[PDB]
Amino acid sequence: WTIGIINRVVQLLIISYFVGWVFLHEKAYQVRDTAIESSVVTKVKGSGLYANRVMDVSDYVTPPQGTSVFVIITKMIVTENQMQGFCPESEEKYRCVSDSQCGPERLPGGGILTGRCVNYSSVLRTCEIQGWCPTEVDTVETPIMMEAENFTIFIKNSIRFPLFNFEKGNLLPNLTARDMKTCRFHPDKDPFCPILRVGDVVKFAGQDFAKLARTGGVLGIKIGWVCDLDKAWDQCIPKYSFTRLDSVSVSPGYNFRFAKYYKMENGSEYRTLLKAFGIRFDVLVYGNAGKFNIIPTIISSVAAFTSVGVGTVLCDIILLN
Amino acid sequence: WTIGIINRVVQLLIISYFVGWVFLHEKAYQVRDTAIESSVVTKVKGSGLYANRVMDVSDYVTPPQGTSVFVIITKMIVTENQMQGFCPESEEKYRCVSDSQCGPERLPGGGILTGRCVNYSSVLRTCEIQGWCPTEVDTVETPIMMEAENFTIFIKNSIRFPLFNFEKGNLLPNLTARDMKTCRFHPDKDPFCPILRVGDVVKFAGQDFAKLARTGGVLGIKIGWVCDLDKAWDQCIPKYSFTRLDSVSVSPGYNFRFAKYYKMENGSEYRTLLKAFGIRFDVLVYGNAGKFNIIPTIISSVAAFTSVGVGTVLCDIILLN
Amino acid sequence: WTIGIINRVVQLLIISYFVGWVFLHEKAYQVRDTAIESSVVTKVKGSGLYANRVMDVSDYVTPPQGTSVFVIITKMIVTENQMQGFCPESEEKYRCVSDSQCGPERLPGGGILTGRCVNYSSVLRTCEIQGWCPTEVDTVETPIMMEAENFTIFIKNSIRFPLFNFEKGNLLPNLTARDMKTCRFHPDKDPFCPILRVGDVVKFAGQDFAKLARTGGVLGIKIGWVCDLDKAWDQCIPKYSFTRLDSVSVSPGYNFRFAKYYKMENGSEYRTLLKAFGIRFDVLVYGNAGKFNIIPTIISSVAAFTSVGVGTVLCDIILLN
Ligand SMILES: *[C@@H]1O[C@H](CO)[C@@H](O)[C@H](O)[C@H]1NC(C)=O
Ligand SMILES: *[C@@H]1O[C@H](CO)[C@@H](O)[C@H](O)[C@H]1NC(C)=O
Ligand SMILES: *[C@@H]1O[C@H](CO)[C@@H](O)[C@H](O)[C@H]1NC(C)=O
Ligand SMILES: *[C@@H]1O[C@H](CO)[C@@H](O)[C@H](O)[C@H]1NC(C)=O
Ligand SMILES: *[C@@H]1O[C@H](CO)[C@@H](O)[C@H](O)[C@H]1NC(C)=O
Ligand SMILES: *[C@@H]1O[C@H](CO)[C@@H](O)[C@H](O)[C@H]1NC(C)=O
Ligand SMILES: *[C@@H]1O[C@H](CO)[C@@H](O)[C@H](O)[C@H]1NC(C)=O
Ligand SMILES: *[C@@H]1O[C@H](CO)[C@@H](O)[C@H](O)[C@H]1NC(C)=O
Ligand SMILES: *[C@@H]1O[C@H](CO)[C@@H](O)[C@H](O)[C@H]1NC(C)=O
Ligand SMILES: [Mg+2]
Ligand SMILES: [Mg+2]
Ligand SMILES: [Mg+2]
Ligand code: NA
Repeated sequence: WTIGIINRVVQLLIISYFVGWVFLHEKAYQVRDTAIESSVVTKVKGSGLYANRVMDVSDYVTPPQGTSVFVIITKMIVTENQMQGFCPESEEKYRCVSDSQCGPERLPGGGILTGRCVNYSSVLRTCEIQGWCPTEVDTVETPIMMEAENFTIFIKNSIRFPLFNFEKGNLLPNLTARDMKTCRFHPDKDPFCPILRVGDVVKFAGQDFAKLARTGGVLGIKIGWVCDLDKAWDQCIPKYSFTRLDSVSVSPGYNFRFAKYYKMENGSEYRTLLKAFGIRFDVLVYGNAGKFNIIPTIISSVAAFTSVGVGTVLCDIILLN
Repeated sequence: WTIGIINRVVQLLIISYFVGWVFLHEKAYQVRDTAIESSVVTKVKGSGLYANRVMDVSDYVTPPQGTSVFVIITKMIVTENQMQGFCPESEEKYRCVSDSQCGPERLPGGGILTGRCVNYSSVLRTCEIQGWCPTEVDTVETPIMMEAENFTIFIKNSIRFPLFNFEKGNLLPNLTARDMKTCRFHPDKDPFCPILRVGDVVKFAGQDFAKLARTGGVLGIKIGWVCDLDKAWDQCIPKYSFTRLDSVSVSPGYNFRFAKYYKMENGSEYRTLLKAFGIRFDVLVYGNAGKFNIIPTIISSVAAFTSVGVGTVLCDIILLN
Repeated sequence: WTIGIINRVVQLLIISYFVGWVFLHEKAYQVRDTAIESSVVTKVKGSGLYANRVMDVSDYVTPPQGTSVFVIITKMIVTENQMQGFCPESEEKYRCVSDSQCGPERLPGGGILTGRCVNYSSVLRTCEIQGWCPTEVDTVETPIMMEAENFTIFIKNSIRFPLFNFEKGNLLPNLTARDMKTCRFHPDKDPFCPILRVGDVVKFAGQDFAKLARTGGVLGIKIGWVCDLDKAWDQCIPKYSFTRLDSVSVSPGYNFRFAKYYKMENGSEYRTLLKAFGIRFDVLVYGNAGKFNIIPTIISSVAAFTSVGVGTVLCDIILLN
């Protein structure tokens, strides 16, 4: 009967179209390179006021070289002119009543205890320690540098998909509405401008610059290079997204200590101890490109051939019911 | 004959079970994301004694920002109050008998030779050089900071599988036996506590803190995120492993030089030159997640269908022999 | 007819050979790990002359720890003995005629403007600013450190393919023609020596050390670990390639600012502001290993079986035409 091949032809038309669109949708004919090879060069610009001092890029950006992880210091605590010696720790956790509870068995991971119980102040009595004196008082409140909200982060990114040796940069003058020197990234108006406003990044990440600058934090500028290397070079394009990575028992925020080391004409040494709070920026470059390949195209082919060949049989069985 | 289909049915039962368990074992129905996207924030805590000085996190940890690669300095060599000028190098490799073997052709990659053969000491005669004087004597023996064994490394890690957009952190309060503030990672008792004892990491890596602190070294804290994103969020879990990466013609260990730069009231410049030996820690985050996908499930399906269809034929041929 | 099976046997011989060589060529029987896990330790050696000063590794290499991204400073601009205060900016872009165009609305991202229009010099009138005074004059010409061309970069690299747990290092004494201590990487004579001459790297990247040292730049030392883990351990070998990553509206080159902070006996603070130009080196380790697997071998098998089975039918149809 001729209707049998019009039923079979329809079987193949319909079934083969479902299978066809699915495999064509997932790019099953493409080999994929998910090991992007990226280089990130960052540049911060701006000047702020902290206390009655002005902070420039040499003062608040650390490290200075422009790596993929850098910190913009927004608030700090200074303990000036420390010197090696003996003094009573100011932390309440070091409370003592007598030298019998200032032995090495107490607070093993903390500072070096001399073994004497001394009077830090008239209201507290703490174990004495050997180290930089006086000790740090990290329980005071200090201001934050508000001008940092208007600083700009410039991200030059040069990536390469090695499986295909397809290397490209994220400086694209034609994709940007305004000139490179004056543009400013906006997810909608200018999504390819490499210059980001610090406050903007804080908003795209859903964060309040006040609380964030107060407690410090870790934000991620995510650069995604999802590319179809079957298409034009023009089509491999970076997409920027933003997220807070520290999120959240542990106290949120981000801070670290470093000192400025000075030496007296006498030769004695003394430092300024600095506890820094800021916003660490991690440039996270993901990417995966897909190029047509004979092997995945043959495997996907064989897969779709056999699957339709069985679907037509099963559909014949379902119809005859 | 009915036995022919009981032989064929057994063929399909047995053969299909082998193929089935194999493919089900390798998760052949799963697409895999092997391009994890991780952020690492580290925090070191502790205080040590070196010579008659106390070292805190601002003194022995470098860099300070808490990156994925940091160094805990255990032994150092100081050459204090250097100043630009001329002086005889102390390295024996620079031995000379006359100014005729102190020309630019000699030791091309070394320091800047003035061209004079001078008497460093009464027992050695070396080429004179222009640079920081006096020169460094890196052949002496110095102590090591033993308290560093009791320092703790706290690793906060926030990763994301971008192919699935599955982001998670390694701070898991319910997986830890004791509180976050006081726990301490143990591969068996508390394998999810993010706080590591430096000495412990040295042991998990099979290293002696004495020799390691003496020569310096490079250890790896490996965080592995092997996950089945078909299962619950609760099941994606990090696993910590440890290894020594410098291992091993070349002299083992790890050291680097940096200076503390001071300026005299006169305006002249002088530095303290420091050769630092310590333990560099590299946090190496690997991860790959697997999620069910239609394409790999169809390809694996077609693969198992055809393979059993041939195995039953071959087994029929083997039986009739 | 017997010729029908000699035509079919030839069909299978020919068709099966094409398919066979193709699949065998692409290692379709291999699972692939493209998430290499690498550790990089670098060491720079050399001494240069800048002005009438000598720069050693502690002076021009930053950071000092030997990370995968480091900088060799070739030219710098010093602005010595700055101090907080008020002074007229030297940038022409800050030209003013009256204090009415020195308000906060002008150059929002720049320095902190006091609101006064002052005379920087007799030929220029600029807005006054609060900050480090005097201001920087980054339009002068300064020398470059030429000895940096003869510096050597030593790269120790320790990688691991985690899917197979195959870890190896790039220190291979038998693959190098000369001893480790004295060899020098050459793409042809000694392509496994880990010691690179800075000038050499500049040439492999197609760059002129003069212009590059003048403007600074970003070069990549690419380490590739393409390996067949079916073969001997001896066969997994690193291959070094080189490229300039900054390439290229934006001014090329690479520079960053950092200060040396001094304090007077009076207690007042003053710094030396340094704009550094150099060559940043990014060690980029790519790698992917292939090991035989049952699943990819079965899938590729099924793929080739079905494809030949159809090719013989299509070829029969083409012949009978
Ligand atoms: C580490 O701390 C314990 C106390 O918890 C102490 O007994 C031990 O001596 C310390 N280790 C070193 C090397 O000082
Ligand atoms: C950049 O603009 C020019 C025209 O000004 C255009 O020809 C060029 O193709 C653009 N860049 C790309 C990748 O197309
Ligand atoms: C050096 O002088 C200062 C006072 O200027 C003094 O406090 C310090 O103890 C002296 N150093 C020594 C080792 O005496
Ligand atoms: C590099 O060293 C060689 C000696 O090995 C010397 O002749 C040459 O001038 C040096 N290059 C520079 C740029 O100084
Ligand atoms: C953490 O503990 C709470 C109960 O205290 C539990 O409900 C929660 O599910 C735990 N975390 C996870 C991922 O289950
Ligand atoms: C500055 O003074 C010191 C002694 O305090 C002296 O050694 C040095 O040479 C002087 N600098 C100059 C340029 O004379
Ligand atoms: C940012 O700059 C604008 C001028 O462009 C200014 O009005 C605004 O106050 C600045 N923001 C902060 C937080 O100072
Ligand atoms: C290094 O050289 C020795 C012989 O001196 C040789 O036996 C060894 O196999 C070489 N290394 C490798 C990976 O073969
Ligand atoms: C400290 O002394 C210097 C001169 O040596 C002077 O210029 C400076 O203004 C003084 N500091 C203060 C707060 O007066
Ligand atoms: Mg404290
Ligand atoms: Mg020496
Ligand atoms: Mg300027
Ligand atoms: Na298949």
